[PDB]
Amino acid sequence: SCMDLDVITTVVKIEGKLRNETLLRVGKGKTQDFAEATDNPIIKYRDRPLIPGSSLKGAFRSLVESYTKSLNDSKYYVCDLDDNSCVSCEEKKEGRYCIPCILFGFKDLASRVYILD
RNA sequence: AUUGAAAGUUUUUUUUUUUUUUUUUUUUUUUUUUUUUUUUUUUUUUUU
Repeated sequence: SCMDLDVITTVVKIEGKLRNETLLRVGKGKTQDFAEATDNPIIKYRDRPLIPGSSLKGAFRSLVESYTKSLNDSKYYVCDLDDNSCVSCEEKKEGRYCIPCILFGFKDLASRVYILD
């Protein structure tokens, strides 16, 4: 049973500073949406450039999916995002689990790892 | 001193989950640092 969000045993908070190595370009969801800058401007929170939490979550989920598929284990699988027939874990008689579904949630299950901006 | 009255429509329930504004796009193509100007003029290898 992977739906244990009702009972919270432990909570860990990771606080740090992210420093870009190369020329980091913000997602710029403001596609052809100028606010106070030239051409298409990167998104920012009150004139302060902001890395979207959704972007980091998507990149992390892609990395986790790649890792899980590289595991090549029957017990652990990844289901397509558009599929609505996927389930997080199966308690059929030892069971199957979805690591990205466990971490960042699915339609059937909410996330367990929250990522801030 | 209404036939005659005194009662809260109240408790209880998070509008929540799934989703990277993403891929592609070499600030390059052309243009001789050349061009007119004499390292020239003056001076006895020489006297008591």
